[PDB]
Amino acid sequence: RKFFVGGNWKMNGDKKSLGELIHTLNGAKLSADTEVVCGAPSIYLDFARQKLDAKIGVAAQNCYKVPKGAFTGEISPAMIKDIGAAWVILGHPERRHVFGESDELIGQKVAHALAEGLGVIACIGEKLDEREAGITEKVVFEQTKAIADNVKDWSKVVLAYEPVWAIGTGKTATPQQAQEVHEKLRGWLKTHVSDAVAQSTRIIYGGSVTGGNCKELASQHDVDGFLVGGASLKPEFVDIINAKH
Amino acid sequence: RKFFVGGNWKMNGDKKSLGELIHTLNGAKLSADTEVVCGAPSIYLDFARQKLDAKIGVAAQNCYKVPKGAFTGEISPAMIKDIGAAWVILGHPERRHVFGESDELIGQKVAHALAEGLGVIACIGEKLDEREAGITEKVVFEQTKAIADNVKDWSKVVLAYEPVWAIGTGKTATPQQAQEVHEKLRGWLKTHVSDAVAQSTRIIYGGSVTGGNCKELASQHDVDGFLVGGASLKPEFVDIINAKH
Repeated sequence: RKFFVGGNWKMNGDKKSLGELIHTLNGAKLSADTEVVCGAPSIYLDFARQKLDAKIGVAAQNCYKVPKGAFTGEISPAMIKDIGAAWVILGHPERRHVFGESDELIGQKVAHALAEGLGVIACIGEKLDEREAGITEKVVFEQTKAIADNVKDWSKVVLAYEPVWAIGTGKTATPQQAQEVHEKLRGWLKTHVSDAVAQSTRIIYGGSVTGGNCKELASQHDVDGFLVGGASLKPEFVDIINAKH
Repeated sequence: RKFFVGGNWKMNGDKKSLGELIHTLNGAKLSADTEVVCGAPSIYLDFARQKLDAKIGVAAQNCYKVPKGAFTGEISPAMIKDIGAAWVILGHPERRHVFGESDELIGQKVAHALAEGLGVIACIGEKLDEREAGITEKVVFEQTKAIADNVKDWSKVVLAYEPVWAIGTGKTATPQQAQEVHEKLRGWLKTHVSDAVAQSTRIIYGGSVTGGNCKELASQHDVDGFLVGGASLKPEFVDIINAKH
């Protein structure tokens, strides 16, 4: 399983500062063993695909569930593919809890994006109240069931565990907390899909991953990489990419 | 009061077909007395502003309420200005009824977009079961109030009445129907805001405007233009632009 780190740039940047960040990534020594994708805001998807070295992937931060139609403010897998991006992030906790996207809806978005030929970074995660109530395993199995049910070919899906209490707060999952649910997810996938899907699907972690804590998280056996938020806007994103080296 | 034709492409297009369309608009003999804007997918806004003639406005179909942050999937007024687009469409019916945007959110996004110096095409419109219950006027005044309370400067606001029973249905309002609620809107404005605002503010109609029914609606006294959807993807858009012709 090739190490995967995506940078989720969320609602950040302008053309000046993202051209500056992209020039850093392009000219930096980045490990050939790491798959790297940047999630630009939709308004700069085209410009990021035009400026980033081809070996770096571009992902869209959200997309809708049909190719075209009367849905003011949305964009589809067809437009993302037209601009030359190869990925879409779906199910992100901000889309679930701030904008109300349900499992049903993430689910049809996953199925439509895959049928259109994109890759899907599918995000699952429990809230703090659910972890303190002890039900982390039920919540996250329910969420990857809703995804897996819509997955035909797993070669294009990367699962991203992003516990909500760790997104943007500074309160990273410890390497043992991350490890435990990542091997439970791997277990879920072996019991419910197959052993072969379980062994090759990257499960990545997200939630306050920095240059200073990444190396200990990547040493864990079932952590296949990261989906980095705030630190992907920074010079230390190169160090996170290079966490196994 | 300058006649205003907005083109809302909704979630349609790709670079080849919007490229065909934009080339027609740049070539067309468009009226000197109309202000035109095109409302392009977020993913094609930079492309649409690069390629469209400078006299034609570009509008974003949605945005959020703060300038930057941890809101995966959103774009901000700062990013839209950065690209050169001068307007945003806020509170479109599809956003309210398919995507749950309440009047409190639309009201906070209007104030933010205006604080950032963009123009806003603020949308309002009743449902058919509300028209038949005899409460159009209380609905659209409720909606307009949620916007007006968040507007410190009206020179950059265009209001768009869009009865939801008329959007993409083909069931367009008669000129008499558009005119009754637009003169009601104007009067609401002169009594709850001011005479100079009411005199000044463009109130435009959308909901199945075609080149076939546009001269009759445009001859109505308080209809200052249109926000057209499906027909703005066709050569027909040029007729609607020129519609007092």
